[PDB]
Amino acid sequence: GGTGPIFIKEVSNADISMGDVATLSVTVIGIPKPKIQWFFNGVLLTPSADYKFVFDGDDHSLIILFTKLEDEGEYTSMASNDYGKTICSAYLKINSKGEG
Repeated sequence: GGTGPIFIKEVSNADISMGDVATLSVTVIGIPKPKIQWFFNGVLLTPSADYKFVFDGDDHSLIILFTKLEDEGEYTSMASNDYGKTICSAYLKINSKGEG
């Protein structure tokens, strides 16, 4: 009676103006309830002042509080439980201005 995680809503690509808040969202189900983790260009993200991990029911979001140009890239959500793991990926583009 246990099931590996299923993404009901996979992460979507996003375009965000530098300095604004960016949020990436998935909807996930599984038994046991799946743990959700996030990666940026292949590296697992850990707790930080720069982003928040939030959940509501089955919905999970990664919130990037004040986007920098360097936040542009490929983000991967991973759902994990005792019976499996699943990953979905999207690209966050940061529309920046400046010198350099």
